Amino acid sequence: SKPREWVEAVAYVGPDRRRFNSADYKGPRKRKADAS
Ligand SMILES: Nc1nc2c(ncn2[C@@H]2O[C@@H]3COP(=O)(O)O[C@H]4[C@@H](O)[C@H](n5cnc6c(=O)[nH]c(N)nc65)O[C@@H]4COP(=O)(O)O[C@H]3[C@H]2O)c(=O)[nH]1
Ligand SMILES: Nc1nc2c(ncn2[C@@H]2O[C@@H]3COP(=O)(O)O[C@H]4[C@@H](O)[C@H](n5cnc6c(=O)[nH]c(N)nc65)O[C@@H]4COP(=O)(O)O[C@H]3[C@H]2O)c(=O)[nH]1
Repeated sequence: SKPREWVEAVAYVGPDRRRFNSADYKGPRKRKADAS
């Protein structure tokens, strides 16, 4: 009805669309969390 998993951004408001993670990803990266 109302669980955790909540991200609040100015243009996006709602739960995180991320649930998959490929360390063998072949293509352009654009996620802030991909920074060391
Ligand atoms: N198709 C696709 N594009 C990807 C993916 N990962 C990153 N991107 C792209 O990278 C951009 C990073 O925007 P940001 O302002 O640095 O930072 C992001 C981020 O901080 C936040 N944000 C919005 N939606 C999400 C979300 O579902 N998850 C997370 N973790 N942050 C989000 O709002 C900012 C603006 O997001 P956008 O305008 O959507 O812009 C996103 C999006 O176009 C992915 O897996 N698939
Ligand atoms: N490290 C990294 N991996 C990336 C990036 N863009 C795509 N991927 C990978 O490619 C898959 C396909 O993304 P999609 O078809 O754009 O579809 C994405 C996208 O539409 C959405 N999404 C997630 N986070 C964001 C975000 O921050 N912004 C936007 N606009 N969409 C997001 O969630 C969907 C999840 O797709 P999946 O097939 O489960 O998993 C994602 C993810 O494993 C990226 O910038 N960095």
